[PDB]
Amino acid sequence: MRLEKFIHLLGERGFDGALISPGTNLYYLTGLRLHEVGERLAILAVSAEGDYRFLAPSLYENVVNNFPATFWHDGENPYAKLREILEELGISKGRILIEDTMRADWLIGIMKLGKFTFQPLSSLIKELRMIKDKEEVKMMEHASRIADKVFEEILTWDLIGMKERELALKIELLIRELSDGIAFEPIVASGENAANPHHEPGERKIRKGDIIILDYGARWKGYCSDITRTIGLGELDERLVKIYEVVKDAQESAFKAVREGIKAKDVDSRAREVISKAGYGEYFIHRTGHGLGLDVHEEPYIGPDGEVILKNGMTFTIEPGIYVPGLGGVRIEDDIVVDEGKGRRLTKAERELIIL
Amino acid sequence: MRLEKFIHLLGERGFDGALISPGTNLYYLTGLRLHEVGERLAILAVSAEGDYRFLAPSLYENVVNNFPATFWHDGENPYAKLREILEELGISKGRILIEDTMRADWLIGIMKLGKFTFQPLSSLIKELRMIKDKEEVKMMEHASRIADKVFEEILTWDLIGMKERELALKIELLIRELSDGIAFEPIVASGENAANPHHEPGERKIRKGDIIILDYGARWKGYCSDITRTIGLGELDERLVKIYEVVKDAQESAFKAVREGIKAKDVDSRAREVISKAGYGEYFIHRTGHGLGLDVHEEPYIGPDGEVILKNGMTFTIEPGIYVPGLGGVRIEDDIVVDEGKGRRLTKAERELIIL
Ligand SMILES: [Co+2]
Ligand SMILES: [Co+2]
Ligand SMILES: [Co+2]
Ligand SMILES: [Co+2]
Repeated sequence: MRLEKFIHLLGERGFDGALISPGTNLYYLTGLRLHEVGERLAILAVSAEGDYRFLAPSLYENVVNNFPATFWHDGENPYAKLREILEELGISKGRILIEDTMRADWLIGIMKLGKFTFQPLSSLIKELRMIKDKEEVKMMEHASRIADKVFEEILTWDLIGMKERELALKIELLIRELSDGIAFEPIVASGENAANPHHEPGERKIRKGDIIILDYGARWKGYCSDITRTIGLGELDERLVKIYEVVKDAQESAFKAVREGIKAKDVDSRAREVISKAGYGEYFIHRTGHGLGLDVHEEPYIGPDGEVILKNGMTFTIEPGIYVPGLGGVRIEDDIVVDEGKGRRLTKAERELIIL
Repeated sequence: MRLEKFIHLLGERGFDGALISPGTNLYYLTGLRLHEVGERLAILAVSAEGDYRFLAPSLYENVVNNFPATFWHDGENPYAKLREILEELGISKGRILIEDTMRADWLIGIMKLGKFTFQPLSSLIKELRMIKDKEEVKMMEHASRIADKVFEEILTWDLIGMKERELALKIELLIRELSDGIAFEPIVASGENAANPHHEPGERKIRKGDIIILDYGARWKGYCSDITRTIGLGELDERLVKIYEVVKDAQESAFKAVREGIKAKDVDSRAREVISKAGYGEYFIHRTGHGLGLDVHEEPYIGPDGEVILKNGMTFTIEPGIYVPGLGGVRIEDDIVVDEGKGRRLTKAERELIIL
């Protein structure tokens, strides 16, 4: 049904076709999934008329099921074969949508097969992927359920002495155990390192007294979860305990505001104001949230620049944070789904400050 | 030195400039490494005139040290700022090289900043990276020794009943313990799965009478190792025991032929002929090898179509293999450097058939 909706939407927006290399969008529209495609040209070509063909390396004739295809064997010019395909479908010229993540070398090669006008596929597909259907929500529900479970397990561990990279690897192995895989490289940021929202787990040793930001996500049948919890080891510096309660308040506040009809930026503003009123406005160095589904980061964005009007089915995160250089940081993130016109938490893990 | 040789090459070869997104090429040239850049425009613009600038999101500010950079903040149009940069370096039009792995959406945006003709960066940079300098060989040397340590370690584990996926995981973890990380996902193909060169480790349990292909690699300061060894658990089918002797002699032959001044395909022909004369010509479905360095796969390619004239400093693999359906397969792979006009094994793990 999706591929057909996409096709109708293609015409409604004036595009003649689309070229979609493997990845989340391809999967979304067809269920097709190729293992490590790398350099080998693999492309779903779609016409606004209704026809479509998937060009792929002979090596994938098994995974493609019976999806209309045309294979190319090594020694052949994938680009020439694509050109023929573009002709049969009648799109060897015109405005063509291009998968956002496709390799530049493939696009360069595609540029020689005809005279086209290009635009990123996301500019149009986001309209469909932003509103999750019932099954997609169920899948995200389980991914979030697993993220909750992983958190519970982490708390039974003895963190002291562990190095960030080490804790992150344990989290990662657990996620790979409980799910289809990590949604992204887990992030463990301890002590003063928690002050960097984009910290990359390293050699720092976790010690008593350290605040720790735990950020990770699982994947279930392709759908992602993305959670973040901040815990403390022993007694935390008093300045960080105060900060925590503030972020907690901001996150719950932003969540309650979630309603069908409000702009994404208003949700961000609702968490933003709580943090400003407490005097930490300058330390909240990022958007309040981002959407998720087949990817960790997708529409709609929950920042001061989010223009999307929330609607039932949309899924995104709420994770305001406060980062103080030389001291640390705190972030509390939940995956939220707009349901029955109201915000509903997909992740249930403990929100109160936990001191191991 | 590298960047200046690249700039010199840009001019000699006819190009006006290059735009390089994060990845191995950006690293080779500048030592710059950006963790999970995702969708944030990060580009190194380089003019043939010697001028260069690095546009990166403000979050990588400290990681880029003293490199000439212009940073942008979430909420701005980094494409607008790239335009200004192309303006001052004098490359808002002309023949530009594009990082092969750059996202299509970035390229598409770049396309709106001027009239260009593009060509993949690798077509030119491959001329530099193919010739490894002393330190690069040193790094790969450590990477290869770590691949050998891993082999020795594998021989002490009890493999009976262990699933392929499980052994692959252990190899992965040991490699991550001993080095900077895996070069690619370890491969374990047991029994008849050893017949498929592209086999992906599954749930099949390793049992006696099984031959097992072990294919994995390590990373050391960015440089890769890629080794392959085939072992046997208990007593194997006599056919396989001889198929192994052919591969061994074949592998050693191609290694002996490695000399400065010979065409790549000739090293391949050498291993290839030893196998044909033994009668298994049709069960050797791939190139004898490929070059490696910052990436697992790079120039020169050691196959029937290999046109490169081997010179000192080149690093590639010699890994011929025999794959017979319903029976199994065997591959022995070493990483080789052309040193003093002769071939030299970087990987030295035991090549004789070992039975556990
Ligand atoms: Co997170
Ligand atoms: Co997140
Ligand atoms: Co290999
Ligand atoms: Co290998």
